[PDB]
Amino acid sequence: PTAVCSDGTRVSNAVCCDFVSLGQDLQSMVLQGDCGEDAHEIIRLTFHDAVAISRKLGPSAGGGADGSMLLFPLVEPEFAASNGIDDSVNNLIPFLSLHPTISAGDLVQFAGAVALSNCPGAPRVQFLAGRPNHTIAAIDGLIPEPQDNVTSILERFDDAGGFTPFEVVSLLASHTIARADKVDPTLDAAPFDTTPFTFDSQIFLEVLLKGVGFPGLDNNTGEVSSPLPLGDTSTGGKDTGLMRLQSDFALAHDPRTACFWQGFVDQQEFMSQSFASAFAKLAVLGHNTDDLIDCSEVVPVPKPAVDKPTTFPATTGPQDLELSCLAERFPTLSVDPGAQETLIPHCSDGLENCTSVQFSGPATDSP
Ligand code: HEM
Ligand SMILES: [Ca+2]
Ligand SMILES: [Ca+2]
Ligand SMILES: [Mn+2]
Ligand SMILES: [Mn+2]
Repeated sequence: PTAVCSDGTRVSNAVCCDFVSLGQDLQSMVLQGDCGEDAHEIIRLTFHDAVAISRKLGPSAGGGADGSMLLFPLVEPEFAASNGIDDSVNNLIPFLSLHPTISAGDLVQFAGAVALSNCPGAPRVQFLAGRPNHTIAAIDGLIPEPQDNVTSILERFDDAGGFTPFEVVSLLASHTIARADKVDPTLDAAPFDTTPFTFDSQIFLEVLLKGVGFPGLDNNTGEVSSPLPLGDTSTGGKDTGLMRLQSDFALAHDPRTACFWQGFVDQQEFMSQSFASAFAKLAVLGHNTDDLIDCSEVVPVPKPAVDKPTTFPATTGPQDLELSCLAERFPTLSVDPGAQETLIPHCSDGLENCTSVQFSGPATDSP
């Protein structure tokens, strides 16, 4: 039956109420209301946790969205494909004992939903609760890597949960709030779009620009040339230049995915809704939803989409596009004024000096 939570939220099931205090603690202790580093890493973790499941190999290969990354932190986080996931894992582990009624699987997905809510333009995602509190570690080899080709990526997502090419591209809207710490051993927080604290369609536009250089080294696995490689890190600054992943480039130009990729350019609501639908499917891999309860009402209302239109970043323009989609014309968009590349801020407040919460814990990472 219905009930009302301590914060006034109307819920269809009183067991949803335990998530209210969890959300509050996730914000006060880790996320700090920001679409920042810790939020981004936690959203990345929802994917690393959930995608480790295989129809063809059967249940023993992995239980999907099951908290396996938190419950066996000495196994999957140290597989090569998850290098760097230790930060999010170690940040979430303490919540298992602080909120002992909430399973690890539920914790991972709820933390991702709360993190998304901090990002202007992000959808208010579905949240179903009730994932069991026990599992085993997944096998290695189930997480796509940025050097993988589109056939491989599409097969992996299809085998994980029957995701279509459209749903894959939709999920990759997440790269609108993403940066890389491990791809280039000389760079920290190399952003994938010019607005890494805004859940917008800049990623879709910017991957379609011609690459002209690299923000760091020119030969990292899984990395390709960037259209906006300039940063201030050569003089000690923290505003790393923009990085492009091979996989994002490949998705943007493959015949199976290129029209879906371009279709999100300057289509904020379509992008956010499409991401939401695919992400809800991702969040329940390893579960029959009949065995879960709807606690969507305790996901915070997200920060609204920004007013700013989708635009070409300074020094770029439509003449720089490499287009592959015949089915839809690329829209006419304004160009941001400026003669030199605009530094991409390291922090959501526009500065370089922000710091992030990091708890110590059992998961580790490699140089
Ligand atoms: C083909 C599939 C994917 C590939 C190859 C891929 C690859 C990557 C890589 C290489 C990084 C940088 C990690 C680092 O070096 O620090 C990254 C970051 C990230 N990924 Fe993706 N990813 C994929 C799909 C997804 C999905 C489905 C989601 C979530 C729905 C996601 C969310 C994120 C987020 C939020 C970050 C940023 C973390 C941060 O900024 O701290 N990724 N991904
Ligand atoms: Ca898992
Ligand atoms: Ca963005
Ligand atoms: Mn790290
Ligand atoms: Mn990171």
